[PDB]
Amino acid sequence: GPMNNDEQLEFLINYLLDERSESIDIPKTFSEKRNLLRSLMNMRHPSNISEEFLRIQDEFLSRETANKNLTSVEDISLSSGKIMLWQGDITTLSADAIVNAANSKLLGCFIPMHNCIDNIIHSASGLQLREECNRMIMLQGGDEDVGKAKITNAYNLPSKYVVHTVGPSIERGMRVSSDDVKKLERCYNSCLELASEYKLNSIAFCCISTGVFNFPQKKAAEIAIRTVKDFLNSNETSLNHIIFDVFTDKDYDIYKKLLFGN
Ligand SMILES: Nc1ncnc2c1ncn2[C@@H]1O[C@H](COP(=O)(O)OP(=O)(O)OC[C@H]2O[C@H](NC(=O)C[C@H](N)C(=O)O)[C@H](O)[C@@H]2O)[C@@H](O)[C@H]1O
Ligand SMILES: [Zn+2]
Ligand SMILES: [Zn+2]
Ligand SMILES: [Zn+2]
Repeated sequence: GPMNNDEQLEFLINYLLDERSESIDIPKTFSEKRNLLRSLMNMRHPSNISEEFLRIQDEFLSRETANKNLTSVEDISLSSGKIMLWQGDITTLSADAIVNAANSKLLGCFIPMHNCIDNIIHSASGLQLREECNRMIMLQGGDEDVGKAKITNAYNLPSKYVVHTVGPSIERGMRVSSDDVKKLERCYNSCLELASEYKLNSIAFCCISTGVFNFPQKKAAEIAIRTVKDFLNSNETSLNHIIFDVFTDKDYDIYKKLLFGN
């Protein structure tokens, strides 16, 4: 009969355990049981899975998505021209496309429960995301360079597409080279160019390179804003709304000062 919420969750865990030959007792709460699935999903290198698993995975995750506090693009009220500014979780936002800050293998994040945007996006979207990116890397025959863009379905997310870009990474101790500036520009240009070719009306960016890859937050923002404006000045595009989705208070405050002059 109709497997309810707990019965679906408890199925999926057992599946991934039995494919790695073990079993640990199922924790008490819903919350701890939920993190075990995340953990098992994050850790699973790409390969075939049963259509039964996908179907049920999709029912479970779509439901979770539908029960969050979703935000529509037309409901963001802070805007300057086609640019909007918004603080919130990119997995709650109904844009045509969201941008993922990814790595050169484009497989997402293998640490259980890490809070990088790559893990967060793959954990809400589903295993199909890793599988689709893996088919694209295999056909390309080679890792993805910094500053390009690739597009995929968004699966159980509330958006339609995900755009994957790999930003530059700043070694601990070193200052930012003119070459690193140019590469982070190219991330923004590639993502705009791709969404333009797909004729999308809205895209949401995260603050690429500013977490694990350790780019200074203020300098990143000056670049992101100048690049987006030069692109909108210089091209025709179907884009009406380009959303800087910021996650930390400090990035909110940085972006707010530079866009809305105090
Ligand atoms: N929900 C959210 N919505 C909006 N913005 C958010 C959200 N959450 C965070 N964010 C924000 O997204 C921005 C992007 O930060 P970020 O660290 O995700 O990305 P970054 O571009 O600076 O770095 C990307 C790299 O690290 C990952 N890799 C790992 O984590 C692997 C590891 N080093 C290993 O040893 O195994 C990933 O595969 C790639 O390799 C930040 O401003 C957060 O506040
Ligand atoms: Zn509109
Ligand atoms: Zn991570
Ligand atoms: Zn193209």
